[PDB]
Amino acid sequence: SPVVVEREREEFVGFFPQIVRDLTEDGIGHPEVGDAVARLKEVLQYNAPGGKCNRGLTVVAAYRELSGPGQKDAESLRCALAVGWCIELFQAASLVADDIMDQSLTRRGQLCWYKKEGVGLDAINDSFLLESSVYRVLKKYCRQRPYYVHLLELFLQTAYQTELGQMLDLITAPVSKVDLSHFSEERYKAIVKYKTAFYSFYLPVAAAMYMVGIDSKEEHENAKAILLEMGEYFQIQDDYLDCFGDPALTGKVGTDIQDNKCSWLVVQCLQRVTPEQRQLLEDNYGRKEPEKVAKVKELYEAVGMRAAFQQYEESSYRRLQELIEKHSNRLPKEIFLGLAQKIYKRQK
Amino acid sequence: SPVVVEREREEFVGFFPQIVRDLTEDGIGHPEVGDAVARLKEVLQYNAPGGKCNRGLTVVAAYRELSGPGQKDAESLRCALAVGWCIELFQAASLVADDIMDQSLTRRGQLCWYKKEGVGLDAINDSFLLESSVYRVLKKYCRQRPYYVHLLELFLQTAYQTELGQMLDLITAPVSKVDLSHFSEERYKAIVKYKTAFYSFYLPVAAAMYMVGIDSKEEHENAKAILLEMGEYFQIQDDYLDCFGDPALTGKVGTDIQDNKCSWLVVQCLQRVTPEQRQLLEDNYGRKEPEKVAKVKELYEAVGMRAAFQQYEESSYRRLQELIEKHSNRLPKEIFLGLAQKIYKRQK
Ligand SMILES: CC(C)=CCC/C(C)=C/CC/C(C)=C/COP(=O)(O)OP(=O)(O)O
Ligand SMILES: CC(C)=CCC/C(C)=C/CC/C(C)=C/COP(=O)(O)OP(=O)(O)O
Ligand SMILES: [Mg+2]
Ligand SMILES: [Mg+2]
Repeated sequence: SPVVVEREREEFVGFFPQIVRDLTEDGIGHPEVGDAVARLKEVLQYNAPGGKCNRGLTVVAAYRELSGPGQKDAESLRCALAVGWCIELFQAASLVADDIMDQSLTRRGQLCWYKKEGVGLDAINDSFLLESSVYRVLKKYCRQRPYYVHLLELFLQTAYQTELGQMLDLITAPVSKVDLSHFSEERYKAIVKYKTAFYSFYLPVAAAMYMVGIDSKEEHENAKAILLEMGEYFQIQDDYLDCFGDPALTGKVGTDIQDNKCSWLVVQCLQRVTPEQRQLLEDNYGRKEPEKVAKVKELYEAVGMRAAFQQYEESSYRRLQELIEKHSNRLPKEIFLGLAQKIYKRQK
Repeated sequence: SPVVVEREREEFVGFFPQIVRDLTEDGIGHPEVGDAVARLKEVLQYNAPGGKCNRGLTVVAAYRELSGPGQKDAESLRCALAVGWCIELFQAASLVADDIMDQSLTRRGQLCWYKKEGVGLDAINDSFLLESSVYRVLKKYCRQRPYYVHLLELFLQTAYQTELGQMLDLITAPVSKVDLSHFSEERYKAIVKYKTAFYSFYLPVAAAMYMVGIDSKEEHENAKAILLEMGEYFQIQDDYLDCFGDPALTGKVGTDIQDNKCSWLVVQCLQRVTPEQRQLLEDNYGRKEPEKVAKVKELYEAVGMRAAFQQYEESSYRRLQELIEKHSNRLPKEIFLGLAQKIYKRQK
């Protein structure tokens, strides 16, 4: 709704300070670690809040769709919130990290934490502590709940798989030999599956599943099934709406290619190509010069992107629905729909 | 003994490959993450093995002293081993990290992992995955044991506190204002308590305690009591044997001061000092120039270090014993002795 969802949207946001107090109130003052926990705070305040929170919100949306009238107590609802910021923290850590390794300058509207003078490389540790923050919250809010371990285990599992995906990227994207060789569809989409899909779609719906009880192994499998497509499309999509479309564009409007970024666009490009363009774009890609950058677009355009994007997004919402009605016996479809209704939209 | 201990010393070492197989055998081949897990291996092989392992060994020593004839099965002994490498991994992660932030060149005899061309900043992620490796092993070997959570929780707790200590260092030691201001005893020793003491002395004996059952809160407290002194002295000591003594010196023989390293030596120095030396050493410290470096020694010498070192190490082994016989009702003293018998030795 253009009503309830926004409210939840605000409950969650109203919850920060709390987690923030949670995280350090006691720390601020320890005649030993005091300085430390006080930095922690700002590392926390500068970094975590700032996205749309839609990841974290997701948990709360699902727990809502999943619990029963017994399990709607204030007390339950809080955790649902807690376990939410936990995903919102997980991602901070990560993206604080990514920033350093990618030597970026800007994030979510402001300057990278590593960039703040005084800070620099120390961010490596600040990242590590954001990571901790996550298991410091779950411990506080869930430690006495049948699903504690299931949660400890989920988060911990997911960081590994994501750490792998990231780790994949790094290798795949390097300007030593720049290369458009090892930009394989199968590779791209493995980068996708692992660096964003798990922590972005699975971890929260799944975390909702364990808190109401559904700890069935092949029920998690029936989730992973559906959601991973959605995480794939979603990223593919986020890939198009970066160069191929603009009107009212949210997230961050502007663009890349300057960054040798492995992106559906290119991948697609590189196989509707011939030795002529193949060098055209393999030449002026990954480089930030208005002719080039603005020129590689041309080639994409020269090959016809919004087509495959179309025969893409056309195929998915199809594939998706099916996947639901083969994977949705035991879990309210309202869930995968909700995600749908706010994830599949596109721009020509 | 100049016998059994070395054998354990070798059982443990013989255990690596295994953990190594554990960690990746299945991974090496996944037609998605394969490249990733294959790098993982070498990140693993280059980094983890190489110390003396005395940290990890400690666990096994304690479990041995602690279990009963029922709990000496091969199967139990293995975990004891497993949970050992887990500390050996925890520290890799860490020190891979420290290397980058400190811009060092060399480690445990070889060149830093970040330094290997091709690698560089990617190490930030390699560190993160070494971290994971730790919860990937405990899950494999303990997941079905009453103390699983107690262990998950111990490791996780300890990284936080250590991450804080590290985080303390960073702040305390910076050459913007270089400073010998915020080199406070109380600060130093807080850096000690938190960046090395917990993961070096508490985490393994404690982990031994939870695996035999002693999960008594004020029994952990009776451990933390004793061991933390030992971790303090131990580091203080490691501090003296770096500049003040040399014959047959183990770990790494050579030295520092080049590194504005906060070290008992200095701290001590800086309060048996006057405005004259105070600038002498506050001048030529943290700097690598044979006059200086070799000159600040002089001042230490000019103030008389091996004295306090003496009235130090003299006071401790005292304080220590007491702490044992006030903290050792429920836990075999043979344990804190063993650590003693191989931690307190000194060099004039
Ligand atoms: C759990 C954990 C702490 C893992 C450590 C490894 C790490 C730094 C992973 C990055 C995850 C991620 C979403 C990166 C951003 O992608 P991107 O390269 O596309 O950069 P972008 O957001 O600027 O587009
Ligand atoms: C658990 C975890 C992954 C924490 C991340 C934070 C981090 C990098 C901590 C460093 C711990 C440590 C023993 C550093 C070495 O000390 P040192 O500066 O004295 O350097 P040195 O060994 O060369 O003497
Ligand atoms: Mg980046
Ligand atoms: Mg270092």
